[PDB]
Amino acid sequence: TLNSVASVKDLANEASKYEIILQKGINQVGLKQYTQVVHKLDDMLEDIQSREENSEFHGILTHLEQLIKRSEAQLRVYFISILNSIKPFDPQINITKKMPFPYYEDQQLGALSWILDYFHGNSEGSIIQDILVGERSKLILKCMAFLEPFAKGSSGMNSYTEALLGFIANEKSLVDDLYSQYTESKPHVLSQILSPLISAYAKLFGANLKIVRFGFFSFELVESINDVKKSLRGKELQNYNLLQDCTQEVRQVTQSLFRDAIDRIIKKANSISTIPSNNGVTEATVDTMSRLRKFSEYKNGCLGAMDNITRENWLPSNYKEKEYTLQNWEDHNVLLSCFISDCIDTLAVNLERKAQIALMPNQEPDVANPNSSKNKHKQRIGFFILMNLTLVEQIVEKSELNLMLAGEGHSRLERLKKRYISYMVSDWRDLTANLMDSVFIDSSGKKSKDKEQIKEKFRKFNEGFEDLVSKTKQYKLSDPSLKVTLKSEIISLVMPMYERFYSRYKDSFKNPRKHIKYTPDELTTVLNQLVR
Repeated sequence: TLNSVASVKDLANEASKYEIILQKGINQVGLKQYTQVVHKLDDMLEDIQSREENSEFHGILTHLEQLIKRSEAQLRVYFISILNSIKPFDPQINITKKMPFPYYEDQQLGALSWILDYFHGNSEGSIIQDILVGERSKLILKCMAFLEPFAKGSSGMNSYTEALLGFIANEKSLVDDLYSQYTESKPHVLSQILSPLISAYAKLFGANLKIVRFGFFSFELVESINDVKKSLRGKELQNYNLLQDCTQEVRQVTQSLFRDAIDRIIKKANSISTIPSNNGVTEATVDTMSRLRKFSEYKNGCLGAMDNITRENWLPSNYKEKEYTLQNWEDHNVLLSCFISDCIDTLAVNLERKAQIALMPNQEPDVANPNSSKNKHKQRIGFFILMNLTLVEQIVEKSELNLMLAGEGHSRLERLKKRYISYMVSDWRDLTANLMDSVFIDSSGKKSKDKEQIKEKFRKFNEGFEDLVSKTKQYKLSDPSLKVTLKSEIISLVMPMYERFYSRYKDSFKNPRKHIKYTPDELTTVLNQLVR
């Protein structure tokens, strides 16, 4: 009753009665009642120590001290037992079955909290906290152990991540459930439990990031680290430095993924020094589109990758403007479209460069220039590039690429095609220019009556016309829209001029039919047969 004035004999008797109660065990006594009895002993011990130094006094002091020690050890056993009521399990099952992870019942949470408070109340806060942390991190590590082995969208890194997100979320609920709302050590406790899990994640993450020797997997890894980082937002964490390192590293890889595609095209387009005799689709083109085709299957990744990765991050050091068809540069859609368009531009120009070197080994290539007089093979080179761009457009039209190029992209591709359509029409422009010049040079005084000089003008045109008709037959386009355009442009250039030329000089002869090989209608027939 009143410890300060009670005899050691009476206090001893009281302590003996408390030991009998405690001897029954926590469940029989009731947890709160049990800690209450230990408090009585603790307070009794304190009250009598604040008494003669004899064996009687020393005896009760030791008895109280040891009985308290044994009882508290039982509290720890009980604490650890409740924590281990949840056994390790394979998370993949819960995920597949769409069931929540196991969680302590409310009454168990109550008991856990009561014991934490008991020990925080008795200068053993760090001790019981280390036990809590130790038991939880061991359990979770065993669960994640089931996914560790197995770690598009087929990788085991996905599940491992999803599992980790559930554990991070559930440990947060646990700590919030176990302590008072503003308890200072909450973030620390959660950190100590989650950090080991993080280290384990970051290591496995580095493994895949190293196993990079196909490559688009990086997009799924970026998604992984992002999900983990956002789940850890607003949370104290000693390992956060690891995630950051992982982030900055995976970003180097995804960014290089784009720069690499460009360099890959430049290398492939220049690998084979010669051009196909039929001037058809090359493996560089086949490869380049398959690659872009795969890029388009990861719309989300590519777009996300567009954050802080300018156009100069994937283009060659001193790229040349004239070699591109580029005429908000912030959002990911415009940026990604530019990349695809830049890739197709690179393919076309590099195939052109190689073609020029192949047909004119000694000349410096002058690409993207339909008016190059130095380029004596524009018709063939134009055809060659268009045959490849034909496959390029087909693969765009049948994939996500079509939607990604929406607007700007398609217009750039049209600009690309017109350049090479222009290459094919260029030789015809020379023909008509030559004819026009011959007329001008001969029309400054009176109207010519020089029959010989006039026939010569028709003769030279006939030779130029026939030579071009012959060569044009060597290039057969497959795409109907390209053929229609080529047909329109050649006829539009040649016929109006020839009709005027023929009309201007036909009456220089008594019977034109005898000195002029083609009437406009005859010329028209030749051209129509050529264009068909």
